[PDB]
Amino acid sequence: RVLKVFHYFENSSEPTTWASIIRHGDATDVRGIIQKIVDCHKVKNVACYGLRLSHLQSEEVHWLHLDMGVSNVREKFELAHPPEEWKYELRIRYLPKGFLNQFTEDKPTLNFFYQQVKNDYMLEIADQVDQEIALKLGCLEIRRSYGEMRGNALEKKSNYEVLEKDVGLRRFFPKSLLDSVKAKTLRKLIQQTFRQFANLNREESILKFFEILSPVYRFDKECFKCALGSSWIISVELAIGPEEGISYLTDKGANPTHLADFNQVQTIQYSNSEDKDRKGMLQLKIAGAPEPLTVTAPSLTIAENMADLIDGYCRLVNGATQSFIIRDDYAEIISTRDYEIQRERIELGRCIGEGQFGDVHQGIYMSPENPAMAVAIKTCKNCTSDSVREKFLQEALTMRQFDHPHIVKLIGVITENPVWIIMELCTLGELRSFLQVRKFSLDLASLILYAYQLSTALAYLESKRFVHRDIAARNVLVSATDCVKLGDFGLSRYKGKLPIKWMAPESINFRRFTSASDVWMFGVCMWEILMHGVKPFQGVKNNDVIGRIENGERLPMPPNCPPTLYSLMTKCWAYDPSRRPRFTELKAQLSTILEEEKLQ
Amino acid sequence: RVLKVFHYFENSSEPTTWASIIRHGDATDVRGIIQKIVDCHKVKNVACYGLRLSHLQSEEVHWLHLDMGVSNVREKFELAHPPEEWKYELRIRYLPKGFLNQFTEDKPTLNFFYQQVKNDYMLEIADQVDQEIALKLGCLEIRRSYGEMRGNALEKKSNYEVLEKDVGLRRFFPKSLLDSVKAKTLRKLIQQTFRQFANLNREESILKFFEILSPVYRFDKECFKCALGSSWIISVELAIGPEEGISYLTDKGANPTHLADFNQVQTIQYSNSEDKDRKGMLQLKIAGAPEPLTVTAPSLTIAENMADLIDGYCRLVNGATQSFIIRDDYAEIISTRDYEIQRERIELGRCIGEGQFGDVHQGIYMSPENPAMAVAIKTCKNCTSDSVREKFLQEALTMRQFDHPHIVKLIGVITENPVWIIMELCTLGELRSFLQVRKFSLDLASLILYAYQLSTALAYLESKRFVHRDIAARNVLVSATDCVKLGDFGLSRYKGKLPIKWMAPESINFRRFTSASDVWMFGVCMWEILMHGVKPFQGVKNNDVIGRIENGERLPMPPNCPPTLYSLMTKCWAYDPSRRPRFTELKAQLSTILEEEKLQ
Repeated sequence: RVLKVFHYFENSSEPTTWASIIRHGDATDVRGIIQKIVDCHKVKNVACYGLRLSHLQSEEVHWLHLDMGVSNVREKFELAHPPEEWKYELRIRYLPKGFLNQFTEDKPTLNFFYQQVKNDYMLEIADQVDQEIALKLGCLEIRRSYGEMRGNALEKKSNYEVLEKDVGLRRFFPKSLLDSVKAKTLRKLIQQTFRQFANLNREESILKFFEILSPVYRFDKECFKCALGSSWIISVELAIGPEEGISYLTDKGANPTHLADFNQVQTIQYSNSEDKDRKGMLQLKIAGAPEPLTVTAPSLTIAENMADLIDGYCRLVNGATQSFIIRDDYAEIISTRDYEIQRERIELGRCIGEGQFGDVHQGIYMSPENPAMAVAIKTCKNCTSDSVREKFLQEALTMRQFDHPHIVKLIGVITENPVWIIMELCTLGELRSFLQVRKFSLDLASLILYAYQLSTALAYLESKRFVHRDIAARNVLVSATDCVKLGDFGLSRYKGKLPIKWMAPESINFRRFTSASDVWMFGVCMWEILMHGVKPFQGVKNNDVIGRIENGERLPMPPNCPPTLYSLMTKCWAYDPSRRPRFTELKAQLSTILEEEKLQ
Repeated sequence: RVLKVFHYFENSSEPTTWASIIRHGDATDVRGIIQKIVDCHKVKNVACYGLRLSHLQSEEVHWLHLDMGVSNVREKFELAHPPEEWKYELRIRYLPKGFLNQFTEDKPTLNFFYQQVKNDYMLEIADQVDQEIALKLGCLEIRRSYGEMRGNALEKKSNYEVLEKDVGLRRFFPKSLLDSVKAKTLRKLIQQTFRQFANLNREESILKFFEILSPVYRFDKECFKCALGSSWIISVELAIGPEEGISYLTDKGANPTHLADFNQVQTIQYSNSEDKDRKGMLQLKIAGAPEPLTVTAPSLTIAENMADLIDGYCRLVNGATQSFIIRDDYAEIISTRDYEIQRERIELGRCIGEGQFGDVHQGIYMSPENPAMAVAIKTCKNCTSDSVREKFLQEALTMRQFDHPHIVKLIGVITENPVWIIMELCTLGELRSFLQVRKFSLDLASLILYAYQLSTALAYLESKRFVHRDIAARNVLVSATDCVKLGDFGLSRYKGKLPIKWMAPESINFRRFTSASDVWMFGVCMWEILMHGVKPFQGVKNNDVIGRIENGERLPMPPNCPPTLYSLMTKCWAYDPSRRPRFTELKAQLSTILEEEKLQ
């Protein structure tokens, strides 16, 4: 049985992309796997790093016990949700007393905990923190990453051009700050802050990083809510760490009133709550008392997590090896999820048209699972107005939640100015001019398949209920001679002109837009595609269009059109907009039509 | 157990890319699987199509018996070679008497056998055939593909522009012809030949296609060699088909002297030869004789194939269902190989430099396994000289036979003028200017890894023994900040100047080129990369270079160089070219060096 886990050993992959695959037997346990993981890099620690499981799209996690079976976990939890909704995480949870000291004598673990909790910082508090503290941490971090760099290194206009045009600091500084300061102001901030820590080293700036995290966050511990009392039971926030032993707060900045110490601990055991409330009990034994301390947490999950907490501090600061929780195996290093998008992995190509929001370009992206994917990049001329920004976001988030082949697929975004788009390229481009140039060359079966694929697509829209209102051949976009993907999906309000010849009477008259007008504009779409690209009513006004529809006048058949094909088109020409049939009907009909076409 | 087979039912995929996956149980047999395959498209035939297995990189095939287990085959043959060296092939082998008639009443099978043996034609005989016959078949084929197209359709300069700039006819006409005729001459050939069959249909031009294959190839049968005689044994070429029954030739164009007919057949059985010769025996029974006809083939393989031959004609033209070879299963439609490269799937991008053979461009390719891969495209200014053409081929075929990640990988070629290249893109480009611009920004660990990857690469060269002679930083080429792939691999002879400062003394003096100079130029490569791109001996002649080496003068260390790093560089600076150590030594050393670097 093989396994994938993200680790926090350094490589050239991204600072949050330190991954490996470990192959282990059923007998292998979380404690056993960590042995391999650490022996990959010669760490001085035997019973320190724990293992955390985690849901990708949620803040729920599960620290896990040692002797458990890997496959037993993978069962017990993947049976709940897919592996795209589970994630192992190798991590510290434990720290000896002067951990700065005990693992300043352990440099790999020094950098390990460093990168780890620095990450957690950038996750939770970077966008919150003071400007000044951010600059402190950031220039100490320059000193970290650049171990042999000069102290006058960043004194140059050239270097500034580097750091802005090449590096960029979404890795390092927060969105909150960087979208709050002038370019030149930010420069001189970084200057003055780079002056002072000009010549430290790793270990030095590392312990300074911890000193600066101290006032703003007590990473020595975690913070859990609970309510204690055998008999009258009393909410507290039992935040436990090596810095105190066992204590609790009655105010924010209080020194928590002390109870006991890890060295005083003797035993652990937990079970479900006394009742059907979704909670669990956790009895303990502390050194030399007749006296059980019993915490109760909002979940048996957290009951087990605090069981692991205490047992692992026992492993940590005592020589304890067995679990205090009274309830040839050998691993060798070998759909719907969160997407992270940076800027560095991008080609800045040539102009590929002139669009609605603005000009558009193509380029590349790189990633570990699949890389070097050249794409279209939908963009805008001006990003000054937040309304256009929001619609520019809205098309993206709209097309996000779909899951389909012949839907055109965004991959994600870079949400700083100039915000860009990752549209997997509509290669041959505008189906209109495409088929205009390819008039005397193409095959009606392929036209039937164009209609078929678009049928299945807009059918899936109705199955998940979105309305486009502006479907057009110029909005149809192409991948190949055997693939045309639905494109655009944008909102624009509110005057003239409008694609009247495409539109339905209800819309043309009083802005009514439903599945009826949807089927009608799909009808004109199928039509014009099947026309070899001939538009409706050449040289005619958009004014008489409504008059001639309400006169019942309809578009003539194409030359050499198939019977069933135009039959379905006329089914879609029900003057009663309500009566025009459904997209599932379009699917089944056009399906059987192409069946008989292939039958010839 | 699932399964993949290429079928010959039509789709929008390429004419030779008609593939499907079938999922079947162990109980499923080749005869049983074909039921699903045909019921996908409503064919009128129950016991007609056979199954052929085939090696990709060889002309060996294996027609297979009905009641055999699919997985039994997949075992019995994949245990011999990988699935990249095996291939199922659903095919006709059988034809009733006036098969043109019996399957002109079966239009799906009409087009099936049509496309099948037309393919085989384009495989074997298209490059051989007469000009005129080729044009005949090709314009009948225009009529085939274009079923509703006009008869005056290709009368236009415009259409000619279409067929040359968009379609192209490697699908349809041979290399031999198309690289034998002027563009305009070929045009008018196609014109005059398109005039005459201007208005047939499928079925008509189909049977004409068969009429034109008749004089040039007897597709009614296959042709096997054997030697017959119970007692004195006599080489013949027993080519059997429904057109004759059983016969044989004594000359090329002879009417083969007849022996027996399929209706006369009674039984089959085969076994190995009488002796250790790699052959097999095949006894038969024919209607109303005391008399065994015993063929002997060069292989038991072909013994079984002719057993299947006869038993399948029995199934064909008789109502026989059981095998005459006397020796809930249900399938549902769901490294190192031959590469086919066309032109249509290509982007024609912008200029991306100015190279040795000629200018160079980037672009895209599309394929079923992986598509839309944007790449570099190495090209040439002039393809007039066949020597430059051969070297342009030689670099390609050179880099073909490797198998490695950090070797730069061609994907293949289009071997008509202008012949092009598919280099998976060296993205960030020239490592020289790259690192020149990124001087004050980069990390020595990444430089160590540059050296490491190049070490492993040229080490693999030595493991498979190729010599480059011209390794340079300008020849080093980049993918990323964590990937640099070996590039170029070209031959150019034979005056000045030369990269003398890179080269070794033996070469500079008398054109000696071995692993010694290899290690030296790798040394200068590592050096200059580690220099932050500083070249050797600025403003110095290439003349005094040899004098100063033979004076023992060496390059100074870099500023802030690591000890072990320059130590290994000086190991490579052994003035005795023989004594400069090996690339496996470079691997192990630089490995442990980066180990200790990550250790810090």
